[PDB]
Amino acid sequence: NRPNRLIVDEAINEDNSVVSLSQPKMDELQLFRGDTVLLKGKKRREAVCIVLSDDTCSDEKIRMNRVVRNNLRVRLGDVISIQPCPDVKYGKRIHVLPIDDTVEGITGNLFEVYLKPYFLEAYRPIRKGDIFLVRGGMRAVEFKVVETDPSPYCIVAPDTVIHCEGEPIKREDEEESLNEVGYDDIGGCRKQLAQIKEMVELPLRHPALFKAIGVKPPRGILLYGPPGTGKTLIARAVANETGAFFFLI
Amino acid sequence: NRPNRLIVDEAINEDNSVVSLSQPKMDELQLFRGDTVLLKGKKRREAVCIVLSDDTCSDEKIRMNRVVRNNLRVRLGDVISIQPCPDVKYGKRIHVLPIDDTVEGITGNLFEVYLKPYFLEAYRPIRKGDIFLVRGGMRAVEFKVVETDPSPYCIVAPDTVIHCEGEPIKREDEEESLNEVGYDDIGGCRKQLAQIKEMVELPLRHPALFKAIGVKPPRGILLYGPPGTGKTLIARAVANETGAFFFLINGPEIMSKLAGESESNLRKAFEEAEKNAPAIIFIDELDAIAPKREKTHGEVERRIVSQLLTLMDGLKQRAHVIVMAATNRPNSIDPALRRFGRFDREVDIGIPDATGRLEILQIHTKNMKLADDVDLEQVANETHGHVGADLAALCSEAALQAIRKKMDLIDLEDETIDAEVMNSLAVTMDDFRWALSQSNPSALRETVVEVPQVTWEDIGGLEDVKRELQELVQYPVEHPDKFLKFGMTPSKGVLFYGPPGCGKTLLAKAIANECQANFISIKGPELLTMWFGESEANVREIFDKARQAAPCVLFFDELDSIAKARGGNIGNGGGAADRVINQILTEMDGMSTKKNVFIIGATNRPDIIDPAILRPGRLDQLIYIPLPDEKSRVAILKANLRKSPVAKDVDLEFLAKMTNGFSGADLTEICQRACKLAIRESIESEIVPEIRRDHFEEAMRFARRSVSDNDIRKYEMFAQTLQQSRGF
Ligand SMILES: Nc1ncnc2c1ncn2[C@@H]1O[C@H](COP(=O)(O)OP(=O)(O)OP(O)(O)=S)[C@@H](O)[C@H]1O
Ligand SMILES: Nc1ncnc2c1ncn2[C@@H]1O[C@H](COP(=O)(O)OP(=O)(O)OP(O)(O)=S)[C@@H](O)[C@H]1O
Ligand SMILES: Nc1ncnc2c1ncn2[C@@H]1O[C@H](COP(=O)(O)OP(=O)(O)OP(O)(O)=S)[C@@H](O)[C@H]1O
Ligand SMILES: [Mg+2]
Ligand SMILES: [Mg+2]
Ligand SMILES: [Mg+2]
Repeated sequence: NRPNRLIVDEAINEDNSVVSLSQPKMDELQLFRGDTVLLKGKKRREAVCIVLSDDTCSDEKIRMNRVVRNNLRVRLGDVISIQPCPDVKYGKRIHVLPIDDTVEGITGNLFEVYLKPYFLEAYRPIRKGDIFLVRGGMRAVEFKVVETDPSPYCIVAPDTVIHCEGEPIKREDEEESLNEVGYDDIGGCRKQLAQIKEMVELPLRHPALFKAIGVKPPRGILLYGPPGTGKTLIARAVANETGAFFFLI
Repeated sequence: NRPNRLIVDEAINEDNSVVSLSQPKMDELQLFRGDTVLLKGKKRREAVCIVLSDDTCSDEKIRMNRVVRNNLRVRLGDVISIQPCPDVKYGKRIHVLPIDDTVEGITGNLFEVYLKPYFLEAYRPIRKGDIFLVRGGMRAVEFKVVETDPSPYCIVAPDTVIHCEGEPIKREDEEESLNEVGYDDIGGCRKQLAQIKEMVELPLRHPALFKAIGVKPPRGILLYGPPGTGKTLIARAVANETGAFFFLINGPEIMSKLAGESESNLRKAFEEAEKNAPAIIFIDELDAIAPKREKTHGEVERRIVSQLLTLMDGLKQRAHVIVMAATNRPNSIDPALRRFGRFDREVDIGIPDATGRLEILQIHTKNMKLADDVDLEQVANETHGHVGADLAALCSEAALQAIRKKMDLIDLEDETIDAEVMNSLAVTMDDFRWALSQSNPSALRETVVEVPQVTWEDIGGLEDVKRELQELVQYPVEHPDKFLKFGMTPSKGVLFYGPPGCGKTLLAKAIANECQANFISIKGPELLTMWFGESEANVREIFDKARQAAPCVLFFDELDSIAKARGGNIGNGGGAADRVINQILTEMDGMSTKKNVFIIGATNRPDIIDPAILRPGRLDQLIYIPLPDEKSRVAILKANLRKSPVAKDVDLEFLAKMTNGFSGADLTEICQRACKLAIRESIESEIVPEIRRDHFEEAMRFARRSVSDNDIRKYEMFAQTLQQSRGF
């Protein structure tokens, strides 16, 4: 029913917005390797991305980067709506702005160090109000386009121009700070993260269904291990990657 | 007088209202197999049911389902009035309604999922204002007919119509919520439940009679056992299945209070219990509030313990108050509590066995819908260290695994999911296998007290020792009259000695099985590792646990490891008979003969066994198990090859005559090696399912003898002269 609902989990490509699909998926949606795709999420907001042809991932799962999960306000295990738009779209002027939470203490023309070796030879799309992060200078800055030609009608092309401002925009509470810890910030514990997810995500993401079904939830998870192994990191990541109120003791 | 009063106890048919009677009962009331019967209870209310013809239940007892006990407001052990009405009665319109305590979170037409495969092909009667429960959708709903043709004049028939409402009726306080725990919610503890009933029901159900008769009631029941064994469940069930006011005291909750406020809580608890009729005080986690006063820090804790002792002592028979307590560390309880007048009755809620844990699995999966491949008996067999809590967790994890495969395949993203798809969700045997794969048994370290599964058929040969073991174990417990007639006291002990791998463990387990007696196996390394903590009380606890398990066989396996702690009788020159073995002798001497506990020792080092074991009265039946002879080898091979698809060309007696000094373990190794060669052949051929003559030839090619000729000679020497041993 409605073959357009896609299940979301963490991606494997450690880059900017490049979604990954499964073997039946690119055939069902007749999408090619280097295709420009449009992702539709909750709260009436959109994201435009590039598909990646993967086969040995699972039967039905899309892989979503944490950079663009916040652009769609969708969390792990959530359902996403997708729409292929195989039309080449070039932007003329993108009015782009940083955020004054990650740009403090850095001056000068940050574009020649961040946006130059991040745009060229990539051909990635940009939508209105997209928070994309570029790493460089031994630090990471998330970045915000605020004004451009009508959305999205933009992919990275050499005819797209850039302009320095130096006036970062304040971050509102509608979006989650990407600087916070996520599942991508833990390495070496994937089996343990898998167990934690299996125990935690279903009771929290689907509380009404779980309560109606009348089965015992695991409510006593106890993380243990040698000091400095990421226990606090794992707990805070699970707190952040779910829409659960987190009280720390 | 008045041959119409019927005594009520819990039923055996795990279904809706189907009453069960005894052999004199269907003849006395001239009622047939499939008869419609009308049950009359207290408070002027009625129930209509179907009789079940049973004979091997008891002399006079009716069996009542908990679904219809609440319809009659009658509890366990109560007297019921019955009236056969063998008239076929068909209802036209039954106005039926759910209750808004068990239907929350479920929408849609619940009749097509609940009442459809519950009515048809059953032909069960329905009365006015009957609360019947239907299980389905991984949950249970009790249900209420509120309007229909005159009562009852209704049985389940195809001409009875149904109608959806979606307006559940509120539950009044006149009836008890069936969702609460009852005796049907405990599995694996029937003997303990029987003892608890015998101790509790008479003082509570008949307080005036008990007070007038002037006899001491058991007022100090103390439940104990490993964590998660149902102690709290049992206490709450006994509270619910009797009309007793139930006041609960939580150990941590009491101890979390400020100084001087927890004492007030205990005093108020006892005062309320004394005030409110016959009552039960349940102190859950008693070790939290009452540890040993010698080992405790604060004086507030000591005041708490003293206050509890004072309240226990000030509890009079006139109060009609029964105090139950649960603790998973009974030895950490202050000894003053476990004395007479405070806590004198002790019930051990032990780890469930295979049958008991199968019953627990059924109790926890009755709401769940299982696929046809689900073998709960197999799951019970594959779970060993699990307790009731472990099994409940396993069932919950299997259900959640089933959901995980259905929440993605079917978009259950709806806020309040209906039951029209919940039934489509079924739990497969693969889900249970996955749940069992990821499960940590809590009671793995606990000692096992159960009837072992191995029979005589698993033992080849050894017919003479089988007969001797029968005479030593079965006869005293089966025919005490002969023993008292001839005046001989049965020997309480047997020592098995002989070459290794000849079936000493199997013999003890099999003689346990034939008597249907409990079996406790204590291996030598287990003793040597419990004793390294210098815990002299654990070996005493072993004999204690054997005492409540009577008739039981206490088997000490691998006594050679014990006797090799310091080398043996000489060893380093000092005696290896130390540590546990002296306490074992003391415990053997300190157990009464009239107890049905039988002690069996096994060792393959008769040279270094200390003589004090062999003294008459401790282990004086010296049974020597030799290497199997040619025919016993055939029997052993046949026993070991029962579970394997052996080809017809395999000549078992040829193998028996080609193996001379081999023990039963050696023949088992030969069979295992041949089976492994067959497995290798199958694996290679995949890139036939019958173990063949060639496989056995190849296995025999590398077959090895685990007992030397010198060892055989020395064992034969000890087989003749081991009674001497002691003395020099
Ligand atoms: N598995 C990991 N992956 C990535 N970073 C890690 C990992 N484990 C530790 N770190 C880093 O090391 C820091 C150590 O903090 P934590 O490991 O979260 O503290 P902890 O694990 O609770 O150990 P304690 O508190 O000393 S017992 C983290 O904040 C991370 O920056
Ligand atoms: N014998 C049993 N039959 C059926 N269900 C059981 C049994 N034992 C445990 N359970 C289930 O497992 C749960 C564990 O709770 P309890 O066993 O009552 O706690 P407990 O026995 O007092 O052990 P503690 O409190 O940890 S020392 C129960 O609520 C039942 O759901
Ligand atoms: N008479 C027998 N019939 C069938 N199998 C036997 C027999 N004797 C030994 N076996 C096999 O050998 C294994 C060991 O048997 P046990 O009863 O443990 O003998 P044992 O005298 O205790 O010597 P060990 O130290 O245990 S090998 C059993 O599990 C069987 O597989
Ligand atoms: Mg930490
Ligand atoms: Mg408890
Ligand atoms: Mg053995």
